[PDB]
Amino acid sequence: ATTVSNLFAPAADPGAAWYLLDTSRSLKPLIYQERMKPSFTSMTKEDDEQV
Amino acid sequence: ATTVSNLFAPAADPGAAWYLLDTSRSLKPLIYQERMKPSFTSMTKEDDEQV
Repeated sequence: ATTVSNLFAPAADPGAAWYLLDTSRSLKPLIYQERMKPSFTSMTKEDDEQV
Repeated sequence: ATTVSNLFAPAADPGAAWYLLDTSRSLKPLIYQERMKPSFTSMTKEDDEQV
């Protein structure tokens, strides 16, 4: 950092290394639980609401 | 009745008649619940609480 009125921050990163500069790690991927059941609480058993 | 000593209540029973003291009465056996399915409301909305 130098001068006054600090500017936005670019970044220089290598890509050759198989272990990249950052990493997003997850236990599970996307998972969905659409409750399209007649006994679901909010679709017929609490309201007319599908979730 | 004892003026001073009141330690406990040792109980004596004949337990030999047609009936016994403190007879137990049951309507139906014990039931057990596992609200673990994704369709359960709380385990999808109550910070993923299953009971």
